Amino acid sequence: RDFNNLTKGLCTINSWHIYGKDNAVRIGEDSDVLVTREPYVSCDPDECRFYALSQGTTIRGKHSNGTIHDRSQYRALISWPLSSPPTVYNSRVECIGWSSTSCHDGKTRMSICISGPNNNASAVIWYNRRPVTEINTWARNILRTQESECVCHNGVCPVVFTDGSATGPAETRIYYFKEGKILKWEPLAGTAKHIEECSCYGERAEITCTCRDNWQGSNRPVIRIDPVAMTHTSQYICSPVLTDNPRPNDPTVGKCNDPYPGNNNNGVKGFSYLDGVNTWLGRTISIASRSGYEMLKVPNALTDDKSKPTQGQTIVLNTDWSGYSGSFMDYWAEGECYRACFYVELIRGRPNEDKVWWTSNSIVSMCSSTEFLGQWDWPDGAKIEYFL
Amino acid sequence: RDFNNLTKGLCTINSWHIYGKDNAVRIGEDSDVLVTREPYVSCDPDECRFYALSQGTTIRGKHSNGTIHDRSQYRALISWPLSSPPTVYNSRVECIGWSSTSCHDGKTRMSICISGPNNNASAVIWYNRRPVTEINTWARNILRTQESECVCHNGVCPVVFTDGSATGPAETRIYYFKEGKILKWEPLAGTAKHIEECSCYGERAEITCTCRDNWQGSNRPVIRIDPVAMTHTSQYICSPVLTDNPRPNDPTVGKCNDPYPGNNNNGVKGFSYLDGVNTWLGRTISIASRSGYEMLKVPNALTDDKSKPTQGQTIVLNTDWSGYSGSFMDYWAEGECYRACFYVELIRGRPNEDKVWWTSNSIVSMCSSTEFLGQWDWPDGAKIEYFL
Amino acid sequence: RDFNNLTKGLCTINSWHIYGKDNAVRIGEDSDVLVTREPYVSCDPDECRFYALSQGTTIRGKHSNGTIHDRSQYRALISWPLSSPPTVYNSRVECIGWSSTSCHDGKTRMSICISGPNNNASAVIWYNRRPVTEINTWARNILRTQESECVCHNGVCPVVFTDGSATGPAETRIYYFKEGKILKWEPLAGTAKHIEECSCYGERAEITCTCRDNWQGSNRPVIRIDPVAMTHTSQYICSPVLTDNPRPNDPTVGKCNDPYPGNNNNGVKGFSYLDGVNTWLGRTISIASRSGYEMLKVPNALTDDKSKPTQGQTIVLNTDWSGYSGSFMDYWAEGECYRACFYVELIRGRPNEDKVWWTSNSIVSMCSSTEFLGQWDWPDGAKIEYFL
Amino acid sequence: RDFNNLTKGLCTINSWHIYGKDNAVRIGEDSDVLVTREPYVSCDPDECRFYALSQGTTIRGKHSNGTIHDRSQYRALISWPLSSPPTVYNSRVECIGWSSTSCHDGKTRMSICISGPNNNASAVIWYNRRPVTEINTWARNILRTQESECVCHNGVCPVVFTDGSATGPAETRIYYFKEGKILKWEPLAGTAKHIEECSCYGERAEITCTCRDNWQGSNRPVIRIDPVAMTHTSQYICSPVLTDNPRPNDPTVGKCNDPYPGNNNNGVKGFSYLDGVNTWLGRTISIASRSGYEMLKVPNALTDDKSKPTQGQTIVLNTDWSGYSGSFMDYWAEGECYRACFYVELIRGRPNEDKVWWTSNSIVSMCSSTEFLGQWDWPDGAKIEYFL
Ligand SMILES: *[C@@H]1O[C@H](CO)[C@@H](O[C@@H]2O[C@H](CO)[C@@H](O[C@@H]3O[C@H](CO[C@H]4O[C@H](CO)[C@@H](O)[C@H](O)[C@@H]4O)[C@@H](O)[C@H](O[C@H]4O[C@H](CO)[C@@H](O)[C@H](O)[C@@H]4O[C@H]4O[C@H](CO)[C@@H](O)[C@H](O)[C@@H]4O[C@H]4O[C@H](CO)[C@@H](O)[C@H](O)[C@@H]4O)[C@@H]3O)[C@H](O)[C@H]2NC(C)=O)[C@H](O)[C@H]1NC(C)=O
Ligand SMILES: *[C@@H]1O[C@H](CO)[C@@H](O[C@@H]2O[C@H](CO)[C@@H](O[C@@H]3O[C@H](CO[C@H]4O[C@H](CO)[C@@H](O)[C@H](O)[C@@H]4O)[C@@H](O)[C@H](O[C@H]4O[C@H](CO)[C@@H](O)[C@H](O)[C@@H]4O[C@H]4O[C@H](CO)[C@@H](O)[C@H](O)[C@@H]4O[C@H]4O[C@H](CO)[C@@H](O)[C@H](O)[C@@H]4O)[C@@H]3O)[C@H](O)[C@H]2NC(C)=O)[C@H](O)[C@H]1NC(C)=O
Ligand SMILES: *[C@@H]1O[C@H](CO)[C@@H](O[C@@H]2O[C@H](CO)[C@@H](O[C@@H]3O[C@H](CO[C@H]4O[C@H](CO)[C@@H](O)[C@H](O)[C@@H]4O)[C@@H](O)[C@H](O[C@H]4O[C@H](CO)[C@@H](O)[C@H](O)[C@@H]4O[C@H]4O[C@H](CO)[C@@H](O)[C@H](O)[C@@H]4O[C@H]4O[C@H](CO)[C@@H](O)[C@H](O)[C@@H]4O)[C@@H]3O)[C@H](O)[C@H]2NC(C)=O)[C@H](O)[C@H]1NC(C)=O
Ligand SMILES: *[C@@H]1O[C@H](CO)[C@@H](O[C@@H]2O[C@H](CO)[C@@H](O[C@@H]3O[C@H](CO[C@H]4O[C@H](CO)[C@@H](O)[C@H](O)[C@@H]4O)[C@@H](O)[C@H](O[C@H]4O[C@H](CO)[C@@H](O)[C@H](O)[C@@H]4O[C@H]4O[C@H](CO)[C@@H](O)[C@H](O)[C@@H]4O[C@H]4O[C@H](CO)[C@@H](O)[C@H](O)[C@@H]4O)[C@@H]3O)[C@H](O)[C@H]2NC(C)=O)[C@H](O)[C@H]1NC(C)=O
Ligand SMILES: *[C@@H]1O[C@H](CO)[C@@H](O)[C@H](O)[C@H]1NC(C)=O
Ligand SMILES: *[C@@H]1O[C@H](CO)[C@@H](O)[C@H](O)[C@H]1NC(C)=O
Ligand SMILES: *[C@@H]1O[C@H](CO)[C@@H](O)[C@H](O)[C@H]1NC(C)=O
Ligand SMILES: *[C@@H]1O[C@H](CO)[C@@H](O)[C@H](O)[C@H]1NC(C)=O
Ligand SMILES: *[C@@H]1O[C@H](CO)[C@@H](O)[C@H](O)[C@H]1NC(C)=O
Ligand SMILES: *[C@@H]1O[C@H](CO)[C@@H](O)[C@H](O)[C@H]1NC(C)=O
Ligand SMILES: *[C@@H]1O[C@H](CO)[C@@H](O)[C@H](O)[C@H]1NC(C)=O
Ligand SMILES: *[C@@H]1O[C@H](CO)[C@@H](O)[C@H](O)[C@H]1NC(C)=O
Ligand SMILES: [Ca+2]
Ligand SMILES: [Ca+2]
Ligand SMILES: [Ca+2]
Ligand SMILES: [Ca+2]
Repeated sequence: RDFNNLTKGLCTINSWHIYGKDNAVRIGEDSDVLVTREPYVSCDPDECRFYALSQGTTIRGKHSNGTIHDRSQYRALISWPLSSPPTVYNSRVECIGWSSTSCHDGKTRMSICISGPNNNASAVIWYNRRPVTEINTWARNILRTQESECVCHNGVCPVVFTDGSATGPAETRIYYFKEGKILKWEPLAGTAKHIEECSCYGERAEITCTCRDNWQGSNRPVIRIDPVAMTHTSQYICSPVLTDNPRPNDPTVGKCNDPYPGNNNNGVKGFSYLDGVNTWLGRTISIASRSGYEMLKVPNALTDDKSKPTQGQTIVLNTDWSGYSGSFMDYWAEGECYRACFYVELIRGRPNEDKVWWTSNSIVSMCSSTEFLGQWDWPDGAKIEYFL
Repeated sequence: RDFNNLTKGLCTINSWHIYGKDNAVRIGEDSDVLVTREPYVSCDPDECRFYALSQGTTIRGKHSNGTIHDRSQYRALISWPLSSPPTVYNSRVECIGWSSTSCHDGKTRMSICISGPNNNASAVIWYNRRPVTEINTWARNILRTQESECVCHNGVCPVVFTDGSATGPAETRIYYFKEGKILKWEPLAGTAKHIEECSCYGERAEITCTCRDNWQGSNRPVIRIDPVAMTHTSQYICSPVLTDNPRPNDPTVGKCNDPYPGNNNNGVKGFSYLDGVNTWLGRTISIASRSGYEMLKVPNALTDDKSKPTQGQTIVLNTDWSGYSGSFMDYWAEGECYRACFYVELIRGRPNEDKVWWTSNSIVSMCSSTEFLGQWDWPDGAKIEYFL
Repeated sequence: RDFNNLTKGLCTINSWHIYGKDNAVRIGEDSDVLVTREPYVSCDPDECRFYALSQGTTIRGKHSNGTIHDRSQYRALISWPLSSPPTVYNSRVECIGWSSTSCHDGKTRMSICISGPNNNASAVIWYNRRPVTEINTWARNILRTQESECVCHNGVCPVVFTDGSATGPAETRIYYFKEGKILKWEPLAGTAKHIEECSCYGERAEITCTCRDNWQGSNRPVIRIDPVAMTHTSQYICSPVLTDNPRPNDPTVGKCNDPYPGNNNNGVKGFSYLDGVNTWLGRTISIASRSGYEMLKVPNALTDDKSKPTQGQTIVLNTDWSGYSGSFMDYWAEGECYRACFYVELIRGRPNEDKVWWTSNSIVSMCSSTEFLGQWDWPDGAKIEYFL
Repeated sequence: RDFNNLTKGLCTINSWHIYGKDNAVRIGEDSDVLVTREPYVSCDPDECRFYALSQGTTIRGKHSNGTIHDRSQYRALISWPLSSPPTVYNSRVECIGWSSTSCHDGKTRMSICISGPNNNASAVIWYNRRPVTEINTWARNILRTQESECVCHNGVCPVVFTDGSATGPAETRIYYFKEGKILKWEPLAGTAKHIEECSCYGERAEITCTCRDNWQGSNRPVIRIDPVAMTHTSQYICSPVLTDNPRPNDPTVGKCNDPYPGNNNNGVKGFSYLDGVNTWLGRTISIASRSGYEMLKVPNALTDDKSKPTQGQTIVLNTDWSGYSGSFMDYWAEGECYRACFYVELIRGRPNEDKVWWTSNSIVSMCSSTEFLGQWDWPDGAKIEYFL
């Protein structure tokens, strides 16, 4: 009821615990579950919810055939209660569109959806369930944004957007909203070469986004934002623990201000918590495919170009499929520090499990513990063969 | 919590953005979705909802066979959350009946449903979820009303009703309600020859309804209402951009106070925002069939009998089916002016897609932007062949 | 928030309008609708709801075979929103049992359910969602009650119960509860010979119940209750318009203090509003079967043993099935007088439509209008053949 | 809104009445009902709810094959409204895990779920819908807890946990939480030899848990807790009415401080209300199988090693299956004493009804009456043959 302010620092991440899990495609085999992809989690002052881009069909309906494709008039951003499946009957539509981001500012929620053809797309910014601002395509080639939650600090919420090429120079802007209205915007600055899909968090009045260079880097771009001054910088993560996918095998020395060459024109959405000795990177286990997921503690990963892992945790075993991951935190929990959390998307169907005609996913989420807890692995758990 | 007053004027409509979309018949192929028709949208001070006349069946049930017919004992007015499908489990029944209108007055909602045989029909007016007033048929031939939201101004809400012939002179009355009770009623005055289905909005303490002459005019009737004085007038739209369907091809000169001859005994429910230079008309693209939908900016359309389009926007392409459209606005949004919005009904099944035995629809809604946004088209999206 | 008091008299019933309708068995053919019977309606200060005794199955499930039988461990009293079908997902269970009654007292709701074997049954009285009092069988032969709403007056709510024979003398008691606790109880007094299923209402601090003599009368018993004094009397309705079913054809002269002979050992639950010149009786049209339903205005029906109809209204045509009916009113509506209302149960399945193995129903409800409205008939509307 | 305090004593249990019943597997044959097991009931200050460990599937889906197994990544603790079935659409997830307990403290709810492999498991304690404390396995062999509600007294809520062998010495600890944080913990003391599954209640500021010795006793262990002093003791029940299953036939003399030999390495979760002359024990009727359930009044059962039944009540007949039972009470009901209540789990599927591939259950619950009520039996009621 007054605007939230990033007042705390992160607690110390010594291991991760299960927070939420869906079992969406399992239950989906016999329930009216919606086909989704590009999920994320976001919290209000009184509840946290699971979010995704709907495809406008149930998994078992006939229109599910074809949902490998990313953009269409039948997609929407829906939220549903924590750890329940996206069900036709329990979801709330936030806005109509095929790219999105959302964050609550302490007083109410801002949601952003984008739709259009590839060359004549637009964003409309919803604040308190109503449309307030609308932005049009600047470079006329798939205007897109984060695909996970943004963060606010005393009313100002910055969002990162890219319009242009995913295979060479694009035009990225950082927009600063306050109550749904534009306060200012900046073109990208700093040394990062291409930005796609920022996964962001804040603490001690500073905002950190770990994004994806789709053009040429197996190491990830980092944008750091001042929300009072409204300025930013960008860099790449220095460490040789490369975290994008597909990617080359890990080196001995890394790169802070240039892409690491290896794979070109591809990638995945990912994240990291960067906090000096307390730094944890997440990544796929496969260097070739979106298979498995681990978390790795790599001290000073951002600055030390020779930093190697100190500790780890396996979240999905390499035989199972993962997909996109991103960061969130509940800024309204009691306690002295912010607890780090993340989700991982578990994609099922095409392109890897080609004997079905659909593509859907479930979610697993995790948050930090200061204890050293034992680990388990958290796979989707459906058997594709039941859908035949 | 005190009665709402039309205090503002319209913002400037420079283009339209997606507000809501259902994907109802797509999801309906495998979910418990109700068969509807004659939809509309209406807002409360804290939420906006989607509304329709139910048929009392799921699309995929066996009783769906036969729902081409308009009037029966199994129909009802239902509202459900914005952009969700009308589902057996998520809908709220407002009243029992086969014609309806509804509007919130700032303190609570008035809903009106009509039922009966053709010659012995009646309306009962619900205020705050309870029945308060009841009106009986005056001309004993299908007593009907708006099929979209009415509007109030400091407690008084006028509703337009026609009883009689749809193929020659009928008796139309304007009723003025305050808290569900009748304050006054008037027979139709002015030059309009036949009234059916008013689509209404208000601004600066004046109410505008664009209706359908089913008898003999391809140009539309307009009733303008003073809610303080409780009086009205009627006229036709002057412009040669004819907006009813079926209709003759557009002329060079139009008619302000007489019907334009061409098609007789037929039509569709439609709307317009009439605001001097800021005027936009909506219509089907086909002059013969309810196929496609466009919006056209036609300065001074109401008064200038030679007015031609200045700008446009395509909402449904001509290969797809549309059907009824109507106007709404959220009178309780923050900001200096009222934002114009509309819905379009996308009818599927009989009479055009004769290989199925049912008739249902979905909704698409749009609201104004002052920006010049790019366009996309918004078709229903189901494949009839999956229902065979 | 203080106890409700019957302060008003009835308005003048000049005709009846639709209030609610279910279309339950229609929608039930393809939705998860529960098998019910013995329905009724009851209102709170802020909403009115539909109520019934569940069978513990969906209409289309396999356990529906056998639901002709009245008493079992799988039945429960459920309420759901007005004019929606009893759905597995939208119903609220009030208490577990095979006979019930319920009424709100201004502060909260009292619900009573009975279960057991035929000879060792018991009632438990729930007040504010919790169990408070429990009564055991006195005559050890199906302890039963109203099967519709009771009524309260400044906290005291009387309920009528019969334990014993349905084919000769039973023991009927009137119990007076206040906050779920027993204040007093009385054995039946007056001239009525057998009581089953009271359908009750109140006005001007007096309570009227019209019940069913299952032993030997085609004319109905009437109990009148003083809730301040906590006393009652009973009589039969004087008029020759016999309203039970099965029944003999109507006579010329009737009986005030004795049963009218004709049919023995059978009947149906029914009701009447008894208010001098303003008196309306409801009944089946068939004298042999539960088919059709009409309402008949019969001045002074209670006292004049020669009273004949003055006006009428048909609610279900004789070709369709009806079943039980009962009275309710919304005691918390605005206005000077109480509006009379009623429901009728539309039974489908065994014993009359023997080609299916289940028995279920839907509801139609109606309330008074002072206007003279036109009529329509309101049948269930399912086609049994779709269930084969 | 201030912490609850166990201020009252128990009322006198003279017989038991139905409180809630599910009919879950009956309705499950044609509805989207979840596969559960290990149920229990727990109340808040304004409502009571039904709780269970989900399997992540609908009964009728294909992933139900295999749900005989107890631990996996697809299980979760869900609550749903009283006497409704656990439905995919109506359940709320409390936490992710395969062992659990929960209790409300007057201000909000604490929930505890455990997951992991058998040797590297962990608990995370949720308070007010958020994760607060996390405990790791101490003996590295299935860290488990109560499987029913815990109880609080002025903010402090003790929970009992066992880590280790279920077939010889394990390490049991009593933990005392206040607002989700650990205040203190104790290893087991007293004479009980092995603890599994405590079923607990409190009155007059003292907490009583009746548990299961899985190692070697047909008589049950009892832990009594002081929540102000935070200390406990343990004993076995003295009476020869043995209440575990499988068990030997009842003796003449019993044992207070040693296990009664007979069956080794097996058992079931059960409970008792121990209150001097007012003492009631519940048990399976079969000494060999989980079939039937009765309640038996056995004065001073805890202290008198020769105590025999005085009165009884049959809850499930011996031909039907039962399974786990446990205690609850609504500490926020009006009145002078606490009313005793219990649930019984009715297991259907494998291992006893081997012609299906799944294992699920329904619930029946009962609470005390001071009246002497008649009895009925409350079986699950599904027919397995409909699932073939
Ligand atoms: C009970 O529960 C507890 C809690 O979970 C369990 O304890 C945990 O066990 C985990 C598994 O062993 C363990 O995680 C590992 O931690 C290593 C840290 O160890 C180093 O430091 C510590 C302290 O100094 C020393 O003890 C240790 O000797 C080491 O010095 C990480 O190094 C591990 O990650 C690496 O291995 C895994 C496979 O094990 C890889 O998938 C991962 O990517 C890492 O290795 C690749 O990348 C590095 C960095 O570039 C390369 O050096 C390496 O060669 C690999 O490179 C190839 O592979 C990658 C990916 O395939 C590819 O990109 C690249 O090109 C190459 O092909 C691992 O994270 C936890 O730390 C530990 N937790 C605690 C608190 O103890 C316990 O075991 C459980 N079990 C039981 C039975 O009780
Ligand atoms: C990216 O996004 C942007 C935003 O959408 C796109 O820009 C928009 O593009 C639209 C499509 O071209 C455009 O809409 C048209 O606007 C015309 C206005 O133009 C006139 O004025 C402007 C300014 O003076 C001039 O630039 C221009 O030269 C003109 O002078 C409208 O006239 C258009 O509508 C008419 O055409 C369509 C088909 O294009 C018809 O369906 C429509 O009904 C109109 O034509 C019929 O009716 C008129 C009036 O009676 C007749 O004159 C005409 O002959 C037609 O009559 C027949 O057809 C009807 C219906 O079938 C029938 O009843 C009758 O009997 C006859 O049979 C059209 O609306 C937007 O204005 C423009 N927006 C902006 C801000 O720029 C951009 O293109 C996108 N694309 C890309 C690739 O980036
Ligand atoms: C438009 O809408 C309006 C509003 O609905 C319609 O107007 C209404 O029309 C109704 C149908 O005609 C009408 O209802 C009838 O009212 C009669 C009252 O009439 C008497 O008084 C008035 C005023 O004095 C006079 O005008 C009139 O001439 C009469 O004197 C009732 O008598 C009618 O009920 C009886 O008839 C029906 C069939 O019509 C029976 O089912 C019913 O049970 C009644 O008859 C049986 O019972 C009586 C009493 O014992 C016996 O006398 C009689 O012989 C029958 O007995 C047999 O049948 C029963 C049941 O089967 C059985 O038990 C027994 O043993 C015997 O076998 C009827 O109710 C409304 O009053 C009228 N409303 C108004 C405000 O005008 C209008 O028509 C609509 N239509 C159009 C086309 O516009
Ligand atoms: C209407 O409703 C009312 C209310 O329900 C009904 O009234 C109730 O009826 C119940 C059934 O008869 C009755 O319950 C029984 O109560 C006995 C208490 O009786 C003793 O005390 C009273 C007062 O002094 C005397 O009247 C009476 O004569 C006795 O002295 C219990 O003893 C009964 O339980 C035992 O029997 C059942 C079968 O009936 C067993 O299943 C149960 O486990 C008990 O017996 C076993 O265990 C004991 C203890 O060790 C052994 O002594 C015994 O030999 C059995 O041992 C074998 O079996 C067990 C389990 O199989 C196994 O472990 C062991 O190894 C051995 O193999 C029973 O509980 C209610 O008390 C009564 N209520 C009231 C208020 O009256 C009325 O009937 C209804 N019906 C009608 C038609 O109106
Ligand atoms: C955030 O900071 C502003 C001052 O910068 C203050 O007014 C506001 O109330 C703060 N947030 C909260 C929750 O107090
Ligand atoms: C999906 O669609 C393609 C063509 O659009 C068709 O070949 C394929 O068989 C479809 N899948 C199914 C299961 O029908
Ligand atoms: C509408 O106008 C009346 C006076 O005409 C005023 O009392 C009322 O409060 C106004 N509405 C609002 C929301 O203030
Ligand atoms: C619809 O009903 C008609 C007759 O009422 C019948 O010919 C037709 O086949 C029905 N449709 C279906 C799919 O049964
Ligand atoms: C009902 O009557 C009592 C006095 O008899 C009064 O206290 C109570 O408040 C009355 N009900 C209402 C709603 O005022
Ligand atoms: C209902 O049950 C009876 C025997 O209990 C059986 O004959 C009948 O066929 C059943 N109905 C159906 C449709 O199975
Ligand atoms: C419980 O006891 C404490 C004092 O021991 C008191 O503060 C608290 O308010 C009590 N609970 C209630 C509901 O009053
Ligand atoms: C369950 O799974 C086993 C093997 O995992 C298989 O033999 C069995 O037939 C399955 N049950 C069904 C009904 O498919
Ligand atoms: Ca890349
Ligand atoms: Ca026309
Ligand atoms: Ca009778
Ligand atoms: Ca044992």
